[PDB]
Amino acid sequence: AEASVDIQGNDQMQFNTNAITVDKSAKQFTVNLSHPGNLPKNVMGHNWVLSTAADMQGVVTDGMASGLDKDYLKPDDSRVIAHTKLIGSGEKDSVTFDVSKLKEGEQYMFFCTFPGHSALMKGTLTLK
Amino acid sequence: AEASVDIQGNDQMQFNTNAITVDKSAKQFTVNLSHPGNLPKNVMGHNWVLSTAADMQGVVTDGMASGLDKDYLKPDDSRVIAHTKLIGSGEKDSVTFDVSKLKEGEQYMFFCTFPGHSALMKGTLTLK
Amino acid sequence: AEASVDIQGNDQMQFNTNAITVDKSAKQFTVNLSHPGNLPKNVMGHNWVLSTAADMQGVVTDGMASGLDKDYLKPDDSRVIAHTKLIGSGEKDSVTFDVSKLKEGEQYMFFCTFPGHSALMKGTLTLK
Amino acid sequence: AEASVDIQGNDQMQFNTNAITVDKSAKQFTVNLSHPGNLPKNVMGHNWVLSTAADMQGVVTDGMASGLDKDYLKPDDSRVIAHTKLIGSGEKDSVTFDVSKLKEGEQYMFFCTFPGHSALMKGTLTLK
Ligand SMILES: [Cu+2]
Ligand SMILES: [Cu+2]
Ligand SMILES: [Cu+2]
Ligand SMILES: [Cu+2]
Repeated sequence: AEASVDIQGNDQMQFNTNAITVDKSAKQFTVNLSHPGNLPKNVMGHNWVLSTAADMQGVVTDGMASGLDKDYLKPDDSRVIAHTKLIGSGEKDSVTFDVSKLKEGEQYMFFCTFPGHSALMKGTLTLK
Repeated sequence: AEASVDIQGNDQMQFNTNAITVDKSAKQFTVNLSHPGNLPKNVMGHNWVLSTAADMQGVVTDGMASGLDKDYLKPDDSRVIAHTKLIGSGEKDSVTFDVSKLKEGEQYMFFCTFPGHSALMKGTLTLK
Repeated sequence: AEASVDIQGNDQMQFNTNAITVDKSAKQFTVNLSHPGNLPKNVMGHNWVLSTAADMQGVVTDGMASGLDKDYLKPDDSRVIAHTKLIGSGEKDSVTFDVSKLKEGEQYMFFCTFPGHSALMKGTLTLK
Repeated sequence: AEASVDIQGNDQMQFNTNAITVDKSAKQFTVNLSHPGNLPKNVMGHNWVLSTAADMQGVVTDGMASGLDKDYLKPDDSRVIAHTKLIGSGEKDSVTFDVSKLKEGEQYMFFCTFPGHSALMKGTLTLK
């Protein structure tokens, strides 16, 4: 809805989009994430994490180390621009963020930090 | 909102959905396929092919063996319940099939037959 | 090695190999599975499963529906030609099966049935 | 990579190896990429491209917007430490890099930039 988008993480380990362009005019941007399917959080949990394309591997990696308990994300990870919780099947979480925290000319990526998921579960937040 | 789905196949080789539910009640079923992106058909084509889950492997094998001149589908392959055209980026196609050609208690699956694709571009279809 | 093969399923969802060649003169064939890395089975579980290339999807679809508790393998699944248990990191398992269960010019796929992994974890098995 | 390392990208979109060990003593490294299979560059093209785990994504995203006519590689990408060209089956390319261009305690990776192959096709490389 102009300054929001709905993302679904599934039992097949996929997002439903790999591109999001956030609009200039928008003051804050929300991400509504849902997890259709039947698998719990501990085998197939998906979060939505945003960062510059250069900080991605560092966040996935520190996330990988942090554990299920840390939502598979390093607490107060300064490279994490915005993010939801790690939810299992049928659950939902949303994150709304300040747009002036993004700048034009920079490539961002969203990705899930559950182990190995970023493999297939990521996009460019097409602002790049 | 009921007996037709809109799906899309992208440039990162993913369908926007990996699972279609067909309410038995609907009598004809329609699928509108669009190719978001910029990659031409010879590079990243997307079709939407439906067979039983048992015939999928073979549709694919033979689909490959049929080159682009045949849209990566074997001519009048009896295994194909329905299918669209292989569409390059920025185009679309639609296909309507009779839902009576589906029997409860059987795994159906949609996949793209463009070489290499079936691995990510696929999902279930089920009468419900 | 002699009519037995060494393979891994690591933490990045990968097999080292994507093709096993079996000899018509090997009476039985043994596949030794080890999972290097630090992830526990619930997150990065790996089994090595064998079936024909046509039964792969149903074998995968059904095994996912089986649950961790059943190792993501539909028990008594007559479509499986051989399999290990699903192991976490630093665990091991091996399977030895009679080579007469294979027929010349039939195609064998080996894959992992852990939710999400088979698109990444699969390869070819062929009788020489 | 390695005195030389011989790698294969096939039509199943796979590299016959997910890990390189470049001997700190060997002064220039060679990687020989070949392509078993019968698929053309336009459909199943392969390049081996090396960078840091860190830059992996921006090169990937930037390689994709460059086209195969460019071999899906952004020219003068300072980040690519070395790369082959994109090749079709029945081809072999090679590349030799200066090994002082890598350091110890720096995460490196290889991947092919053909659209949607980076998720499958990738492995770490590490100075021994
Ligand atoms: Cu996930
Ligand atoms: Cu396709
Ligand atoms: Cu696995
Ligand atoms: Cu490739």
